[PDB]
Amino acid sequence: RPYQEKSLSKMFGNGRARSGIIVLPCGAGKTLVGITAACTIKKSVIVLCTSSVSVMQWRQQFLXXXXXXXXXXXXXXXXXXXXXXXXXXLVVSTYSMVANXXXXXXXXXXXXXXXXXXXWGFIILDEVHVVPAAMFRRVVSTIAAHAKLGLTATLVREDDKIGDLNFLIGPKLYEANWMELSQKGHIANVQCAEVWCPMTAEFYQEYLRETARKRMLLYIMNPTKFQACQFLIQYHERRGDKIIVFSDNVYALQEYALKMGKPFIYGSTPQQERMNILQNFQYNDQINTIFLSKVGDTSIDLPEATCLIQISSHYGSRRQEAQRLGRILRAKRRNDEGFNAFFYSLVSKDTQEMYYSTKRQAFLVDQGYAFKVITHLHGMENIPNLAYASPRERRELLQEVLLKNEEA
DNA sequence: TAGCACGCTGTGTATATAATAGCTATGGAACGTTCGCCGATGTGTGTTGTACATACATAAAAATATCATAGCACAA
Repeated sequence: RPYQEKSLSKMFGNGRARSGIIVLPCGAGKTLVGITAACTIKKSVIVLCTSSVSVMQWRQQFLXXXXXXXXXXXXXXXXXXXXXXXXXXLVVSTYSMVANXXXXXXXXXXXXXXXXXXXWGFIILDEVHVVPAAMFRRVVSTIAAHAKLGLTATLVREDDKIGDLNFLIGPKLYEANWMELSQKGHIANVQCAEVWCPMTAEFYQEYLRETARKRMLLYIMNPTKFQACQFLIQYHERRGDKIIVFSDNVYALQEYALKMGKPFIYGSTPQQERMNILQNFQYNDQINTIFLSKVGDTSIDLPEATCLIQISSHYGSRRQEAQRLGRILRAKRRNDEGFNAFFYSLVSKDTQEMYYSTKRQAFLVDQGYAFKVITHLHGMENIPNLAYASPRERRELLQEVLLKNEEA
């Protein structure tokens, strides 16, 4: 990819003594850039990752290059260990395993052999936006190499600590514009859209009488959000496109999941059921609407479903939802003549959550994506299958929300 | 006059020779029937001691957000 050689030209310029951060999309090949840099340096390279799936991907890249089984390419994890050799090495480690404090499973010595014997020379950190934390400062404080590299896709955080990475690892060298990359490769056009649904009177006065995170249980459970949600679901099913529903709250995800009758993936869920739901979403055309929480978004991103719906949200964590949204957008690439990606933000008027979703839309403006407002698409008035459209169901839902407030 | 005893009559017995008719024991082959003592040495289990792989509540980490309290500032 041209931008990858545009990033490698900086390494080809000076050669020795260099450190910086390279911003590349998730769908791009930053791991290939790490492989090329590993071929240019030829030394013990350590790749800092947070999940085993990324370790398996880096191992697959090592297989795409050459060798992995002979005593040279090592693997560090809490399950097994593998030997290494000087002058050339490729190993992937976990942040929580290298960090620690005093808990030990007779494996911290195996890491202190890679760090004690001084077999290093190249540092690779996956997702640098997570570095602003004490454990990563300890990791950097326990390592020292000749060349450092930071592979990440985003860096927008409101912790005011992203600027420290300019001296902890190095200043950002190349930031690729996702619009020009969309022109190089169709990574699904980004259509940002907020749905403005009216707010009922009872949920408005009860919403004002509530506060903190409890008023979210009155912002999400609005009947017009169920009507507009069903209208968007039936609309996308009529267009023949799969639907992914995001929710920062597990309770709302279970409510919409059970009321819509679709599979759901949330916390404390068996992994076999998660894999079954994933296979049903990949193969079965009857399941075109999945309800995914943060566990289903951080662990895996699927290239299907051009329809992304956002209902639940948390205060301040708008940039993280923009990063996950960006992961689902960049995950969809196949060079199509159309390829229209639709992001809907179900927001209710006069609520305290839309005013942060606007900050998320500001993050979506900083990336160059297109944003437009949507009050209501004509067609919901012709859907007799809408729930909570009658005053009876609205009063019953009001009583259910009041009971939910009495439980919390 | 009938059993008993005596004399008389018929039969089997052994033998060569042939005629030349049916009658039959024999060995083989095939189908249907009830039935199937103390000492020394060596094995033989079963609950269970030992043991391994996956589940699951814990520990912890890590990542973060929001009310309360002290101090400083402002008002009835």
